[PDB]
Amino acid sequence: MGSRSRLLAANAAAAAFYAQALQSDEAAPARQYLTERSFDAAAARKFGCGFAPSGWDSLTKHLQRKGFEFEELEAAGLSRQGRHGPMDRFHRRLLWPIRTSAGEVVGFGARRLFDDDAMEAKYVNTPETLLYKKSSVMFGIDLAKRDIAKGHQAVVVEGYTDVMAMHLAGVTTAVASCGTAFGGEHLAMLRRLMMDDSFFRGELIYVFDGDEAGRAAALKAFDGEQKLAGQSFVAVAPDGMDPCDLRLKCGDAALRDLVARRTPLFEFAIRAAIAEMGRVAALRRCVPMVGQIKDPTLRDEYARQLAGW
Repeated sequence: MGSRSRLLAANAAAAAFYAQALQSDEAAPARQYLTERSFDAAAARKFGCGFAPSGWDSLTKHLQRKGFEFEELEAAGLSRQGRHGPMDRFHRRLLWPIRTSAGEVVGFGARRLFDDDAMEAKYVNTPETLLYKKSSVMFGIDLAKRDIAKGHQAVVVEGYTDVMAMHLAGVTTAVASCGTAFGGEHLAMLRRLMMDDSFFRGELIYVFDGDEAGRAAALKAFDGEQKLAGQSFVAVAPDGMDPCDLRLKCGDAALRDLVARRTPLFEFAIRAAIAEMGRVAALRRCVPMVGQIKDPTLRDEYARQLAGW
């Protein structure tokens, strides 16, 4: 009663309820969002997409009629106390269920659809619960679990739709940061999956959108390496575009090629720091970045091109 397995059962029931609600008449703008960026009904079914209806307590009453207590639904991050009693967390938004590697639903990502939504924020998430941990949660990990372990390769994208675009394109190793900064506990989980017996072989591919944030995300690499920046790589789409948009304009094959055309994470972060730039401030900014490389042989390789670049 209020146990881990019970909280999981509520989320699975909520995922079913929300998935069904996507076919309602009021969920047409949610279906529009998906079809407008080329995700068909079968794709929406694969990732478990749903719609949080306009009834303020419609999930809560639905789960309450199946025997779930309000105390359990608050613990699961599904319901919360309103003025008139128990009410839903999510309201009039396109939902993606966020699943563990096994495939157990632990929370939801909720995107804004209507201009009269009281919540101004573009994306909204499940709060910190027993099951949901912002720092370790990853969208797409259930579907990619097998192919990253077999292929020894993980592709990290930013958004929910970027993962969907990647998996439909054939890049089934794609996963997302999931409503927060990526680093620390996802790397541990991804490293752990790509490990052969005893030693680390695989590689990690970050795919940033064409933006100033591309470099401003890449500088985080040097802030704690965790011996994975040597095996980390960077791909960047034609300026302005993210993976979801790239698949719309240039098709599924263009995304597979994007992942193939990857630069090492150090090389990218350094050469980008040199590119957008003088020589006084340059050699000040770049020599700490190279010095923080813990491997001596790999440090010497990049240390050569500081004179060149």
